[PDB]
Amino acid sequence: ATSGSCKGRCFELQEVGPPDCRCDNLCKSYSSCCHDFDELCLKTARGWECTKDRCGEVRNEENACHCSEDCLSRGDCCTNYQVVCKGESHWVDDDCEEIKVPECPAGFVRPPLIIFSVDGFRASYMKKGSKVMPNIEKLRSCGTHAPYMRPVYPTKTFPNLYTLATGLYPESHGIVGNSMYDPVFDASFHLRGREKFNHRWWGGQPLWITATKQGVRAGTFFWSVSIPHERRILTILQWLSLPDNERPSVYAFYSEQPDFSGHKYGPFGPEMTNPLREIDKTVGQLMDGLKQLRLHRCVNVIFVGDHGMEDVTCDRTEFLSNYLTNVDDITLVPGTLGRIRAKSINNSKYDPKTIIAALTCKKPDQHFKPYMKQHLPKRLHYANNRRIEDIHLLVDRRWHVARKPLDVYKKCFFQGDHGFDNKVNSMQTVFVGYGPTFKYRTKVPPFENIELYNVMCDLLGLKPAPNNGTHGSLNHLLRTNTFRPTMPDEVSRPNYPGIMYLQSEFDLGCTCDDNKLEELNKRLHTKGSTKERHLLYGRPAVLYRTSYDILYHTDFESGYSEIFLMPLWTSYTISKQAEVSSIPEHLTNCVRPDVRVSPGFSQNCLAYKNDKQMSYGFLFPPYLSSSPEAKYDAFLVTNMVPMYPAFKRVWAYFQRVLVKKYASERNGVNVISGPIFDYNYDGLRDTEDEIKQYVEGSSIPVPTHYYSIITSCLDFTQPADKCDGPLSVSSFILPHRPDNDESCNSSEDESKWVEELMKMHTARVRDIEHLTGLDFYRKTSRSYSEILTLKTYLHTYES
Ligand SMILES: *[C@@H]1O[C@H](CO)[C@@H](O[C@@H]2O[C@H](CO)[C@@H](O[C@@H]3O[C@H](CO[C@H]4O[C@H](CO)[C@@H](O)[C@H](O[C@H]5O[C@H](CO)[C@@H](O)[C@H](O)[C@@H]5O[C@H]5O[C@H](CO)[C@@H](O)[C@H](O)[C@@H]5O)[C@@H]4O)[C@@H](O)[C@H](O[C@H]4O[C@H](CO)[C@@H](O)[C@H](O)[C@@H]4O[C@H]4O[C@H](CO)[C@@H](O)[C@H](O)[C@@H]4O)[C@@H]3O)[C@H](O)[C@H]2NC(C)=O)[C@H](O)[C@H]1NC(C)=O
Ligand SMILES: O=C(c1cnc(N[C@H]2Cc3cc(Cl)cc(Cl)c3C2)nc1)N1CCC12COC2
Ligand SMILES: [Ca+2]
Ligand SMILES: [Ca+2]
Ligand SMILES: [K+]
Ligand code: NA
Ligand SMILES: [Zn+2]
Repeated sequence: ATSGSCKGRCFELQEVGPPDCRCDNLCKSYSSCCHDFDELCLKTARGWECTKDRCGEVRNEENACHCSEDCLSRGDCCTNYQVVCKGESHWVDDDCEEIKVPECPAGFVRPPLIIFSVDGFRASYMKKGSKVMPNIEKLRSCGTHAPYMRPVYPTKTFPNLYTLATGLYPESHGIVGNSMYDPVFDASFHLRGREKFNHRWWGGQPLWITATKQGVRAGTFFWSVSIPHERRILTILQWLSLPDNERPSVYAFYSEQPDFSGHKYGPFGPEMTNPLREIDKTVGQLMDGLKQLRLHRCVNVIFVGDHGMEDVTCDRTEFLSNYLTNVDDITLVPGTLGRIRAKSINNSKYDPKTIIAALTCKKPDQHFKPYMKQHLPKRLHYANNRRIEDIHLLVDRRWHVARKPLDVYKKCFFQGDHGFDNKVNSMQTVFVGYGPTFKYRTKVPPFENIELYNVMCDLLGLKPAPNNGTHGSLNHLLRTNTFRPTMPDEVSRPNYPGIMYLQSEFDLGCTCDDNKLEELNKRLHTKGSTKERHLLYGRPAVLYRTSYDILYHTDFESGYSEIFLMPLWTSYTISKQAEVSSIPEHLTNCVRPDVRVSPGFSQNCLAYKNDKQMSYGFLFPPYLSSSPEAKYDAFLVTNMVPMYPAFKRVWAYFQRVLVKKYASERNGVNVISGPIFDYNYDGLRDTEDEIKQYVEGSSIPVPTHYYSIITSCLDFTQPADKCDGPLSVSSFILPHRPDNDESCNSSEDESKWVEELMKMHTARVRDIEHLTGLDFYRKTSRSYSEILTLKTYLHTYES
């Protein structure tokens, strides 16, 4: 009913209720603007720049922007007014000067935040395009910057923007791709069209809602595509001239570039220079505009991207029609990832298992890998949403997957795309923070975009909604407004059992072929005399209610669960000088009762014998025993964990070859290893009643994954066990699978495939925390914020 008027309502902040016509920055996208929105709100006359001949003009309200004497008080000068007309310098030409305190006009309650978001802005543009982005380069060198910022998977636009807004993984906020089917709604979300505007898609609590609920006003973050960038900037600057009670504190600008051009020309196409220059000019308009309003040393500015851009061409397409015969029985969500479901829920013939097998290791250079979603690397956090299809294809960088060839030429055109694994270098994007609350001329390590919501909340004095950030992990970006987290309280205290059972009380079906001076010696070991060597950062805290025992040994310490009948964690240190040994022949099948732990709270060997699929391994490796006599400890029933034979090939190579390799490279390592149970693929520790698989005929639960946390000194001139300073960590969460179908070269020696598997399943310590309910690094000499940053670190193994 577009017969209302936008008079005095241009870019109004409260969108008004149909069937009244709209005047807000999204009205165009809903074809809902008042009849006079273009005439009143999208003025273009005379362009965007003051010229010497306009200086002091008589106000003409038709002009896009003003060069009249009254313009600063009206808040609608062209951004270069003071430069052209009052002998001022452009912001970019001014020296960098530290902003120690906010320098704001009277009536400003808090420094505003402006988020300048750029689509497709790959991390390496900051160096490669530096010659043509002076304004961006100044923000970067004068403020706080990371070398790169890691997006979420899939590295598509809307999943990443909404992660920036919420602090949530896509599985949690519900925007899991740029297209989706929700079976509960029976409804589809797409880029083109109207369903995507329905609020039921968008979960969690985005920043503008967090602000509004807590009494902080927000500019609307979404801009209709036809609103020119110059008008977006002028609109933000006009909002910043509103009266105190009406003026927002948080704003977002968005640019569709350089993504738009990158899809057409590739990430480094010669055509990409111009888009980067134009974005830089837009940054210059904002900063000049702020300087005119005396806000350039008041506002915090974030310059942030959603994802990068890779070289991708029509010819690098894999076709499912080359693998499946049944291609017409499937629906594929295609491109830089694949998602497969049945075309018809009425076809009881459709079988996921046969589709996976037809797609598994079928061609020698296959450029995609199929996964059941629960088997994807846990670091992707891409499974716990009904909108994510059970079958997933992880597509190699530089490739696409499509159903049939005709999908690719009845839809070559494009040279860039994005969407791949969020570890891929080409997908990485940018972060710069500039302002009073950010640090001065500071470089920070790369971090994940899920962390920024918390920081944006800190910048605005908001309490964040519950999210997947680790609040405090990015305190090192900030001068002020830091978040002083406290360590979580331990919920369960350990028991410390001594010797309480005789050997003959155990009827576990286990067998094992097994002085006065050093009788005392091994008593001391069982009492924890070496514990300072093997437990370097304190005992992990158990953050849930359970029954567990601390068990000391010469070579390792463990926290042994009476409920799960195995360790929650096993901690050991391997020095650079440590020697690897074999398992002696007489000890091959040795398993020994632990006289500290009751038979009723022990595993038993007969279950493993009876279970024809399931074998066992050990958490502390027998290969790394300090002495023949200490080795006996490694065969305790309390150190045993269930392992499929296929997995034991992985585990044995880790333990026998790789731990020593890491100790020699890193100058000793401390290893914490353990099981993980995540049968409902939610990324969170399972309770006992969630476990779907036990060792046959027993109560021994089968892990879904095995973790290790491998810590050393960041200054590798110091040994892991005498480190005075910051730590270095790498971790993994390996899937506990009955086959090695994930690894196409698994018929070869482990030296050819195991380490590449482990790299794909790299993890953060925080990922393991979620999955175990344990809290690590509780007793270090480091600040808690520093430890939070360490727990969020991901070792990516990119070149
Ligand atoms: C990343 O950070 C996020 C945020 O902190 C973490 O997610 C939280 O995890 C908690 C545990 O999984 C979860 O708590 C549950 O929430 C239920 C209430 O849910 C609604 O209310 C909140 C508050 O406003 C809201 O945010 C929720 O939003 C979800 O759902 C809507 C769709 O309806 C979406 O729009 C939105 O995108 C979001 O979806 C995501 O989460 C849901 C689960 O809530 C998933 O199913 C989706 O796939 C998607 O990931 C909701 O609108 C509450 O009812 C639960 O309480 C039950 O659960 C346990 C027992 O299981 C018990 O304590 C209770 O007694 C109760 O049991 C009864 O219900 C059971 C389940 O039906 C039933 O089986 C029993 O038999 C009983 O009847 C529970 O508290 C919290 O909602 C989410 N929040 C978000 C935003 O996702 C996430 O874990 C972090 N990730 C990692 C890896 O760390
Ligand atoms: O595509 C976009 C679009 C527009 N405006 C924006 N603005 C960004 C700025 C920002 C910053 C953060 Cl921190 C977080 C979020 Cl969610 C956002 C949204 N994004 C996309 N438009 C809206 C109409 C269409 C064309 O297809 C849909
Ligand atoms: Ca994008
Ligand atoms: Ca779980
Ligand atoms: K067996
Ligand atoms: Na294989
Ligand atoms: Zn794109």
